[PDB]
Amino acid sequence: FMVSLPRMVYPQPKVLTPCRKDVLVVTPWLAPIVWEGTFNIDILNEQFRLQNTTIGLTVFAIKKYVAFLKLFLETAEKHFMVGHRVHYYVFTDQPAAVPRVTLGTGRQLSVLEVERRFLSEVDYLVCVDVDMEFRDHVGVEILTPLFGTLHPSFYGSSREAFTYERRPQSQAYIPKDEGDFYYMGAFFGGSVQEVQRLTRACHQAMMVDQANGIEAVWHDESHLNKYLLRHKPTKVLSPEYLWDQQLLGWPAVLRKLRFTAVP
Ligand SMILES: O=c1ccn([C@@H]2O[C@H](COP(=O)(O)OP(=O)(O)O)[C@@H](O)[C@H]2O)c(=O)[nH]1
Ligand SMILES: CO[C@@H]1O[C@H](CO)[C@@H](O[C@@H]2O[C@H](CO)[C@H](O)[C@H](O)[C@H]2O)[C@H](O)[C@H]1O
Ligand SMILES: [Cl-]
Ligand SMILES: [Hg+2]
Ligand SMILES: [Hg+2]
Ligand SMILES: [Hg+2]
Ligand SMILES: [Hg+2]
Ligand SMILES: [Hg+2]
Ligand SMILES: [Mn+2]
Repeated sequence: FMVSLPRMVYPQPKVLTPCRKDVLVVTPWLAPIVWEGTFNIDILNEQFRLQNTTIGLTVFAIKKYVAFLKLFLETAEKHFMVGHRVHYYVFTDQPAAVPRVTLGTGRQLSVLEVERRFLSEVDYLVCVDVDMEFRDHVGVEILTPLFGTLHPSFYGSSREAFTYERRPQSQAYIPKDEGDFYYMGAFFGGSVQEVQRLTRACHQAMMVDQANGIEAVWHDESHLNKYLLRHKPTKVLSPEYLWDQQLLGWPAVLRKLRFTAVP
């Protein structure tokens, strides 16, 4: 049961005026491709707040990667799901090394030293790399049952150029005539149920490869791509959500650089 939205005043959408004329904003299976200009964040914030949505953000920080936590968490506080309930889950081998970052109200952080817990604590799970920083808004526009993010190095490439696992002996195998996009393993998510299904499928597939004495060319990312090929994501995030300005600059097609690699 979803409550009704309140009266809102905003620009009327124009049926005969395309959102963006420079990029694809919807996939062939009718999943929105999230680019700046395609969404009214006020409407989306209302929809998700009315459901008291809680987003879990998971990050792994092992060995020297614990050094990336301060900037990651501090910038997430400024740009990630602001206004909504957020639960950070930091998986680390050095609990005492996690920085003391000040959090806004309605936001919490749990340290797990290295789950049915996720199902009862959050509505959506967002899984990202820790050696990153938020530079702009990353909000509820990304929430959906299952989403993948376009790899910044292949968004304009042909499927034949995609670095999928090409060996038939691997469970992550994808032939040259298949593939929608090349998703980067550094940023994916969805409902807890869908994320756990994906993680479970990949874990089992990797065990099979290991038993067959083979390791996918790009490990977890290769399996993620195989999964998303066979289970189409309900939303795809544009490269605005996974960029590297030092290596790729700032092209016009990107109106905002939201989540980037740390040099
Ligand atoms: O020694 C390591 C190596 C990797 N990671 C985690 O694994 C992620 C992905 O691997 P990495 O970032 O090192 O390579 P990349 O994703 O940039 O190709 C890192 O962001 C961390 O979240 C970690 O915690 N400790
Ligand atoms: C310009 O060539 C591209 O350079 C990128 C940055 O080194 C490479 O990024 C890697 O891409 C891999 C998959 O092909 C993995 O995603 C890996 O984690 C990335 O660092 C890119 O491969 C290469 O084509
Ligand atoms: Cl992750
Ligand atoms: Hg638009
Ligand atoms: Hg996760
Ligand atoms: Hg994760
Ligand atoms: Hg998989
Ligand atoms: Hg995966
Ligand atoms: Mn990384």
